[PDB]
Amino acid sequence: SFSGYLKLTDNVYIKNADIVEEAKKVKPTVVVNAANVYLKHGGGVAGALNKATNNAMQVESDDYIATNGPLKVGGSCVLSGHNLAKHCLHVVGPNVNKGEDIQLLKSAYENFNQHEVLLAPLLSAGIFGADPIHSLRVCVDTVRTNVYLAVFDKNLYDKLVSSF
Ligand SMILES: CC(C)[C@H](CO)Nc1ncnc2[nH]ccc12
Repeated sequence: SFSGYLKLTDNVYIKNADIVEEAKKVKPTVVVNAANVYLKHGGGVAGALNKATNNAMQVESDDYIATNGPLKVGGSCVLSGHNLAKHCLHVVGPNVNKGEDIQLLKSAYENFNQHEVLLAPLLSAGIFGADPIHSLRVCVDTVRTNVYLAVFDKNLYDKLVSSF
């Protein structure tokens, strides 16, 4: 079902696309959200995915937090994918702008190994403040399952590919 991706490794693929638009087109088994520990989906990938669900992702997430408490940085939970995917894997990468340990980025990507194929963004990059070139390297060196990476910014996509 994935189309137009550039192969980077045996198991990692990349495309210049909004992950929301790719999810609407493909309806993958799993879409990854770039979540925070409170599952407050305000902006970046999380705010865009939640808006595409008409806020249903946020209502589900608030019930999850009321029952279970916050996630750990480096942790994840599986919730519904609503109209975008069968499931959403909410993964918390460290937020560099909040001073979180960047070594937790490898722990964050290890969550992907529980799923055979995923549509995903680069964890900890974008509004989370980490270097996206570093995030792509940790992804390729950590994830063993099949990952389709969507990168919205064209200038960044070209830099990620040309420096790989
Ligand atoms: C995470 C970051 C490197 C990347 C830079 O374009 N942001 C995104 N990538 C893919 N789909 C997106 N929708 C909303 C944001 C967003």
